[PDB]
Amino acid sequence: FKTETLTQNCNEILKRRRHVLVGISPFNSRFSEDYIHRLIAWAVREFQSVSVLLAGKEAANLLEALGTPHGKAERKVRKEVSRNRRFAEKALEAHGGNPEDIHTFSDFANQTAYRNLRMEVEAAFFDQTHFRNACLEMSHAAILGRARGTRMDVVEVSADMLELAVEYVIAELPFFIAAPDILGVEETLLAYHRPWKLGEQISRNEFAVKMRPNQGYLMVSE
Repeated sequence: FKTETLTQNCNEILKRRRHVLVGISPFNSRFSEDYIHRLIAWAVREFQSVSVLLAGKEAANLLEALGTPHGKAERKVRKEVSRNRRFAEKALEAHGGNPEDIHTFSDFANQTAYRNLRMEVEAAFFDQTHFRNACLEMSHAAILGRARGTRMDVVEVSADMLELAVEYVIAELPFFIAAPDILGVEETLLAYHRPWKLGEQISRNEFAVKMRPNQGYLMVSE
């Protein structure tokens, strides 16, 4: 795996190799069982501690945006997240990591740190049109791949679909800006295979949202 970081501060965290938070979504086509094993093996080889972050309940909003009824969506999310969890448990075990170190982004709904971060992200979403637009672009990106990879037609992504999907973005973002606050680690890099444009904007202080100094984003590529 080749890696690229958001800023220079991200590079300092990377050099210490203390902890990586490996992101996995069952609704992104990158994440086969085989890839999850290769990715987690890499993470355990390269970092002192490895945790996994799975999609939370708000993944159902992505499926609903693409036409799945709510009840069916909840069931599909529970199923596929459980499947991903099992793959990650086996991969962590196989390589000397701890299969308990797996979380979804909705596991901390009642936790003070997560709630504080959610409030910060939501406040900016409602108050700042430029942040709202950046979030809507993330929500577009969260459904577009799936819309094209799993359908025969060319479905047009509507404003209504983005508004439904963006709950997913709001729910995950606390882990993109301050995962250590939530997980109780000294510092981390969130590792994922897509670039994250909004992260660069956040680090430049373009919004009423802050990238914590002990958080970085690590783009991984095979």
